[PDB]
Amino acid sequence: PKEPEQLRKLFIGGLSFETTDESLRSHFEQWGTLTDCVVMRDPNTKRSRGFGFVTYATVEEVDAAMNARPHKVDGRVVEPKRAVSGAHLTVKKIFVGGIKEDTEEHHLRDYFEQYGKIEVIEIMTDRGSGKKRGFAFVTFDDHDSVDKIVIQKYHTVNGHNCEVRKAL
Ligand SMILES: CC(C)N1CCN(C(=O)c2cccs2)CC1
Ligand SMILES: CC(C)N1CCN(C(=O)c2cccs2)CC1
Repeated sequence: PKEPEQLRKLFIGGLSFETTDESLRSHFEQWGTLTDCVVMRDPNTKRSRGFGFVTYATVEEVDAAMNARPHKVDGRVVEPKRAVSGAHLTVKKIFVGGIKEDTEEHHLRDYFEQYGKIEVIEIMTDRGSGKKRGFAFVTFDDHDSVDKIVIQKYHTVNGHNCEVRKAL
């Protein structure tokens, strides 16, 4: 059973205009089997549009590629991002709801630290009473953590089924 193709794709921005399907593939095949690899080009001039995409055989291979950033492809540092879940909302912060009053910082840290490096955990409290409001924000050092988090169907933290969204 293969993972949905959308979850196996990486949009690669910032390409050198000299990058080709072949050189993009030769680069990204270091981290997994590529089922597709395309440089976007103008339909008339064939000049590169400066971005492209690669599709790996598995999600674990996407993770491997993202963990190997920064990627310097044909002399230029590129910007890989997972496919949208059609514009990417590139953020480093999530809202975590449904955590009730008994969820503490270590619950959120022990879970979310496996998605990425955490910089801030903010457990929301009531401005008047100080009581926990049942939601939190987690800020990571990089957007890929958030991208991995929000495409999961479920998040279980401190026994609670949590609702997690990108936060601006
Ligand atoms: C066959 C399947 C159950 N394998 C279990 C391990 N595995 C992962 O842990 C993944 C990590 C990131 C996304 S997939 C997918 C491969
Ligand atoms: C066709 C082209 C102009 N689109 C603009 C760039 N784009 C994104 O913002 C991304 C999607 C997923 C990760 S990046 C999608 C492609």
